[PDB]
Amino acid sequence: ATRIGVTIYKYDDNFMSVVRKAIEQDAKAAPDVQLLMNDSQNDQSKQNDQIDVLLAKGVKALAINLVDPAAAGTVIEKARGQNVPVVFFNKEPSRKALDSYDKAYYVGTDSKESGIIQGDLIAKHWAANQGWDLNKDGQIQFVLLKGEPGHPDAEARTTYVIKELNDKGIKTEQLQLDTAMCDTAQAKDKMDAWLSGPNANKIEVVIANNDAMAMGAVEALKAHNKSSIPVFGVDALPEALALVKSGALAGTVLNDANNQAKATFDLAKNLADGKGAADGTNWKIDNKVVRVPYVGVDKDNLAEF
Ligand SMILES: *CCC(=O)c1ccc2cc(N(C)C)ccc2c1
Ligand SMILES: OC[C@H]1O[C@@H](O)[C@H](O)[C@@H](O)[C@@H]1O
Ligand SMILES: OC[C@H]1O[C@@H](O)[C@H](O)[C@@H](O)[C@@H]1O
Ligand SMILES: OC[C@H]1O[C@@H](O)[C@H](O)[C@@H](O)[C@@H]1O
Ligand SMILES: OC[C@H]1O[C@@H](O)[C@H](O)[C@@H](O)[C@@H]1O
Ligand SMILES: OC[C@H]1O[C@H](O)[C@H](O)[C@@H](O)[C@@H]1O
Ligand SMILES: [Ca+2]
Repeated sequence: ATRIGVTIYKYDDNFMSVVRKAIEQDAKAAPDVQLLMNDSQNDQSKQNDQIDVLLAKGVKALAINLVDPAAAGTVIEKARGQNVPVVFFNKEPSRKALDSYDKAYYVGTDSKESGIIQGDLIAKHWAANQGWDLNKDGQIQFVLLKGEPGHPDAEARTTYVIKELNDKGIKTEQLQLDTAMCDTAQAKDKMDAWLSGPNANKIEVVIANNDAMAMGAVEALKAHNKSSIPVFGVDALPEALALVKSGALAGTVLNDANNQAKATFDLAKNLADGKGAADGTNWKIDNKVVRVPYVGVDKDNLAEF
């Protein structure tokens, strides 16, 4: 049996909960694989100790979802000593870190694509719902719930949703912007604060870097009898799709957990086996990186998910 070690940065991150369950299903389907998977509890020091234990257990490959992307070098040094390949996933290491080890790879996404898709989606629905322009000024007055500062996905999604709207000729006015750390309850608290402050009556659209935060904003809006205010997210979590159906969420963007899990597993198993990382697959590895496309989701294409 081939042991593959996996660390998830935090098991109850909504998106990574989808990913980790999908990786488990891929490993279950492979009778010659034993998956050893750990919750790093959002602490890189815990993750580093977990990696020492996996290496002591003789894993033949590691799939590592970093707590801190800057720790890629620490992880590579541990793996290099045992000649163990590492497939990083979802939290992207630096190019220099990836280039420093011939058996380091990365599976994730092109972060800016999700911001562009989210902006193009907001533009489509704004055009179709001009009653959303509450002050009738032709500009979107928005609030934005940001992910973890410095996370590539949060930074790109925040920058490019606005750039895409503005590039399409839709002026935007930022009424509030703050992190809610990718968390539903923190986002509900932040949105409730904004609905209790002087810009409450001016908010026309809520933009969130992920669905967990969008769902918190949806809850705060319901509590203030403002469910007419549209909310946009990213991930297309199974639970978020239900709100797209009900109209509680105006739109989101599929972050393709099943294919990111599959590519992570396929590459780790090939490397454990001493094969080329993409051998026998159709994964496109570009300079040791696989990026899985995002897809915009709303009521019009909801049935396809
Ligand atoms: C977007 C998810 C993410 O990267 C992230 C990172 C760090 C944290 C930290 C906390 N606390 C210290 C409470 C909460 C959520 C996080 C999400
Ligand atoms: O669901 C898993 C999570 O449970 C929480 O109760 C712990 O505080 C986290 O460290 C852990 O990652
Ligand atoms: O903090 C991220 C996630 O943590 C989980 O424990 C909670 O159930 C989610 O509601 C939350 O979004
Ligand atoms: O100020 C009180 C408010 O705090 C927020 O954190 C909660 O999400 C709301 O439910 C609550 O009404
Ligand atoms: O229905 C959703 C679709 O709407 C289209 O207009 C957008 O261009 C797509 O990105 C999106 O997937
Ligand atoms: O690294 C974890 C993060 O990955 C992606 O950015 C997901 O969109 C987000 O939901 C998740 O919190
Ligand atoms: Ca307006």
